Amino acid sequence: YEIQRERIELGRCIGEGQFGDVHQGIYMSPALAVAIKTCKNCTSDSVREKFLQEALTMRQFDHPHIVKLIGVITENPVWIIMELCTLGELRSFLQVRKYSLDLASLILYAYQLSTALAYLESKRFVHRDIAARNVLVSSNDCVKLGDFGLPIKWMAPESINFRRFTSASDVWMFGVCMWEILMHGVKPFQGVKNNDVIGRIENGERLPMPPNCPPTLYSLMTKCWAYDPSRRPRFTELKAQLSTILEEEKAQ
Ligand SMILES: Cc1ccc(-n2nc(C(C)(C)C)cc2NC(=O)Nc2ccc(-c3cccnc3)cc2)cc1
Repeated sequence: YEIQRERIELGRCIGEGQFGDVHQGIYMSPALAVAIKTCKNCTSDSVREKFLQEALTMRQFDHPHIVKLIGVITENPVWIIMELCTLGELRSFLQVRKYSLDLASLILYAYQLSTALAYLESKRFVHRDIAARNVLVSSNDCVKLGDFGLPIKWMAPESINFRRFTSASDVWMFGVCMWEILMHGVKPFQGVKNNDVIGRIENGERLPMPPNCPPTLYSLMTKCWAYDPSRRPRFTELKAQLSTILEEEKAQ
């Protein structure tokens, strides 16, 4: 896990994080383009602990659609080395590339995320924050699930009401994330108060069917939004049905 500083060449700043700047760079073991998370106040054991907790958590996972931890440099200045997702945040990608993106690409992103989530569920790991803002774009045909973070408008009723986060609450959030992708990065319940969401969910109200979303895909989203968590499908079901929906779109 520990990387020698020499094997890392530091490039341009690609944005800011909670503890410091995020830079892009290259790592040689062949030759990989990487993301480098820095930490300004990591001389403080307290700040170093919180900063390096990200590496501790990410180490256990290995999936093609989950952001990969390359390693860590624990000597000061402490850095976290991540796999680089060059096309950045999914929300901006979808907004910018809206008229360059076909339905088949949007379903591909939803499918790839369901495979990432089926893997997390296979490990008995609950993400707790599934939203398009936590997805990065590696390439035009490739998205990765991460965690860069209350998101009431994405949350299952039991998470709102009782702070209950389970595999079933993850499925609810995934349905909202799927709606965001097909809405090209448009946020759910726009111009609606976080207190007005709770009331609408209880009454039976759900996010409307996105324009040009196949009705089969929308039927899948509504299954994720079953009020009763025990009636929600699991990610193995979602992965299989998204695969079928993807082939129906690829075979026009
Ligand atoms: C406390 C804590 C916080 C986050 C995580 N955490 N957990 C995950 C899952 C495996 C559950 C999806 C991913 C991350 N971190 C992350 O996604 N980090 C990350 C940050 C930046 C980039 C990045 C930024 C810009 C360009 N390329 C990559 C990639 C991954 C674990 C613990």
